[PDB]
Amino acid sequence: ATFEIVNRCSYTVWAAASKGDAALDAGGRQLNSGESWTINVEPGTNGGKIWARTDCYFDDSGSGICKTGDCGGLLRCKRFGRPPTTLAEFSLNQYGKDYIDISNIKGFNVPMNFSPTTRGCRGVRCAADIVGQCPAKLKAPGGGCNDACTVFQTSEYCCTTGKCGPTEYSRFFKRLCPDAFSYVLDKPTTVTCPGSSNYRVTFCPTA
Repeated sequence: ATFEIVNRCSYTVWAAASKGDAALDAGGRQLNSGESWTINVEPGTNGGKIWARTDCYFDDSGSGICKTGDCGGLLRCKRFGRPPTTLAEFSLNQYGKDYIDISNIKGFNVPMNFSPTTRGCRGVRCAADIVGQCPAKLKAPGGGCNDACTVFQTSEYCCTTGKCGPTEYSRFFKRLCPDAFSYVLDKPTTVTCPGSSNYRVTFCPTA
């Protein structure tokens, strides 16, 4: 499957793509404002994610740091990134269909749109100014808006036992972005797409 990753933000981002225990394609790349990077994701990838990283430095070997979304200091991510990270999430070719969503369960850093480029389903978007409106207690000094699990580490926010409800913090994310997951047991906003669809992830879609 092809994923065209497009940075419409006015600032550089370092895109990242991983399924948690391995990179997808090269795993990451710099995207200046306006640039597009198309990756190939293997059919059947389950639990893949794409995100943006901000305020990064990398040396000639590809090792460094990012203020949001850092994946063990690598340009080419092999693992998931450090919150806060807006997440484009996907599982492909699961019994004939693909499944996509956007999630704020690990916080928000950069607005995004995640849409098919082929026929048969809708896209999803979380493009409100979550960082600007973030509750004071969730603001990440390094940048972005943390989720409550990251900040407070309680069973209620982290849904540790598989039982939890919405919270004042989850409702903030859900108010700003109804079409993204706001906590683990949120009413699902996952879209079913034809199996083997192709996609575009756009950072800062309204920019």
